[PDB]
Amino acid sequence: VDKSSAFEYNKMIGHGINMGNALEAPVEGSWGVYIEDEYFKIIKERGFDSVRIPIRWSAHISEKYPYEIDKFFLDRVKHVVDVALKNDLVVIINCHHFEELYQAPDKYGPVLVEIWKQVAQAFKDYPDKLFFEIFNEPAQNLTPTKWNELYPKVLGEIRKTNPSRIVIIDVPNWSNYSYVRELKLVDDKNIIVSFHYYEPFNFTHQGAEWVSPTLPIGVKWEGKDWEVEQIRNHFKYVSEWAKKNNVPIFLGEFGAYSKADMESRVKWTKTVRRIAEEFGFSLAYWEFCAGFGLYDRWTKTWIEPLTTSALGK
Repeated sequence: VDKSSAFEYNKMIGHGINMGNALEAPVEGSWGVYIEDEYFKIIKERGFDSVRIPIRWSAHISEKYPYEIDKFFLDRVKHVVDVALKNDLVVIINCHHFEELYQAPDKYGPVLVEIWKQVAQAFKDYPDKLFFEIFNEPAQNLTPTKWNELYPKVLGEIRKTNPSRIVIIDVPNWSNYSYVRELKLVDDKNIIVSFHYYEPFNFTHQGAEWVSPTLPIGVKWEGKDWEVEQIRNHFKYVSEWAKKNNVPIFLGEFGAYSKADMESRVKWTKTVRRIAEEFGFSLAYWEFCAGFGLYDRWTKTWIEPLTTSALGK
């Protein structure tokens, strides 16, 4: 029973949840969400194993080299992580929503390296229950190629201070399932690869005003043999590649937006969980409250059976 370390750490992610629309906003709360300590207890009591925390480090750094992080902000992230670990959740912190890196990777890649030099340094003595994730959803000008060039440089820096901490490596092109074969891996034993699933996109993002063009509402997802096979076909592809490259998978985001009808969301969400499970992917639902939310902040109650769809109990 010599098992791969990466793979055992990936099992610890289990069924997770994203803490969305909070620290990846310009300023925390400016989008409608502010992380409250109680959130993590609430998440733990419902049965989730882990929480994934989007953080826009790039909005809280110095204009001049080496791009030091505003201490208040780093103190704030340290608080939030402490509170999540206090509640026995495995905790993933990333870099998220670095607009400039998407536009000019050659220039801003070195800012991400720096950012992570400081984050790896501050978190170096944290228990192994805290995982890092270099960057969320490379895309646009941060091509598969540049990502394959950038992420190892950041990895190298993190590894100076955190020699074995799990680092999660996102698939490029928005982490879409089909870009898995474009990711070039490194000889590191403590890495996990992550994709995000939102197909059919015209279903999961119906009515999303932030998509251009914005998509029509009233699009169903009905659990039909042909519908389940689309997803199974997608995942089996990710699984075959992960197996040949000896790497574990974390489905870092999946969710359907609240403008889709509830029945389809409950069905779609359940199916993705189930298929993610069958292929031994860990998973994390997007997101806790807000527009794809499982948890209703007004009533202080989970939304059901959707939450069961996402969690499986």
